[PDB]
Amino acid sequence: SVGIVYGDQYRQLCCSSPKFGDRYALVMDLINAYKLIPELSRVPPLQWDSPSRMYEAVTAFHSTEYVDALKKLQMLHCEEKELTADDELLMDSFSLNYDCPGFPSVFDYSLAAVQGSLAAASALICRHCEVVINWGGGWHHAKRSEASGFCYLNDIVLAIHRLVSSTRQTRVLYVDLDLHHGDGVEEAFWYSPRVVTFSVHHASPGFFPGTGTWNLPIFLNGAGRGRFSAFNLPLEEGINDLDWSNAIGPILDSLNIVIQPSYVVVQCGADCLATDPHRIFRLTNFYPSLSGYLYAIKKILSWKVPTLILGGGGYNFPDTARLWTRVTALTIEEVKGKKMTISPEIPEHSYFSRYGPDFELDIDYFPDSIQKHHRRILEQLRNYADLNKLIYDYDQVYQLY
Ligand SMILES: Cc1ccc(C(=O)NO)cc1NCc1ccccc1
Ligand SMILES: [K+]
Ligand SMILES: [K+]
Ligand SMILES: [Zn+2]
Repeated sequence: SVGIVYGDQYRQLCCSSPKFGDRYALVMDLINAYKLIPELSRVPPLQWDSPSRMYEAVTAFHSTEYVDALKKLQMLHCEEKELTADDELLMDSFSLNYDCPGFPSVFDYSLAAVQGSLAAASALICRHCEVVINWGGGWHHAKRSEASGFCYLNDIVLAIHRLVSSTRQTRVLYVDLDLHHGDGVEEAFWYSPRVVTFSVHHASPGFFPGTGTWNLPIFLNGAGRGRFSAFNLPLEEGINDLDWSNAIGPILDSLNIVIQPSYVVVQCGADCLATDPHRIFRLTNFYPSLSGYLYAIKKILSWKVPTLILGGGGYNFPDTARLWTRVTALTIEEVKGKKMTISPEIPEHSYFSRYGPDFELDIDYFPDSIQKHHRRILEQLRNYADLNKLIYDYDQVYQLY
């Protein structure tokens, strides 16, 4: 079974932010327009039996004072009057400003992604679904007591925490395909060997958030019993589908071989697309040159490990829907063994006119340092296996590269 998180109130809240607008409605309505909904099990977002239960769930990672401050920010933005000087200082102390401003539903919006991804984790734990999709989640930059990068609450960290705590041990592999380094998730599990994190991303001087690269400098990779358990691959601008695919393919396969995870969690932020306004990487959604995203998801799904697939960044809304619709169809095919035939032309539906002027499913695009990174990462995986007394065939993993 393949699940997907949605609901009427969930759709309203996911569409209530100034930054991401109606993106989630475009995504779900294109998936619906291509007749994929009957193939999928709807997973309802989690709701709680009291305010105390909600706080207990969110403060599994975030501090109570931060949660209090985020709730107060919503209240204040639901009244006409501006903040007092003391209220400005309070919000500033949690970085609730600049990139992460207040707006009238900021807390309900943020909490909704948590509700969706916690329900997705439970559906995997109870074996109701083999894979669950939540295009409303993936907010990987939020920290314990700090908003960052328009991420206010880290739904990813909370989902992973539910997975590892459900248990000769439970291990989670987190794979972050976003253009940006997944710093919040990496930091949350910096001391935990049972959650291995792996982010591929652009990094360069001054580019957000600044981490996930050399810090002569060296790569940090975890601490305490979590030493060697945070993996990173920073890539230069301009990379295309094939080179990005060859860059991460052998790493993914070797992480699966050595770690043998009980669950996989993928963040699939779409800001790597060639047509995203960042204009950094040159990936596509093409499906025969094969989309880097579809190559990676197909490989991860070939492992037959229960898998959570989340959204994230993506600032060209119709092209993000074009990508995530193909990811959704691919998941159905690999998991159910049931061919999905997607028309090359956008079907008529409520947002049809947003896909102009062409109305094609394909996005509108004309398509040595990596080897040193591979050597470094393979040594780190060996060190991780040594330290955690894991059994693995060094010859077979070396061949992968
Ligand atoms: C600052 C910033 C931080 C994080 C992200 C992001 O996608 N993180 O995954 C994205 C941005 N900015 C993207 C952007 C910039 C200008 C206009 C619209 C989007
Ligand atoms: K990433
Ligand atoms: K870790
Ligand atoms: Zn991003």
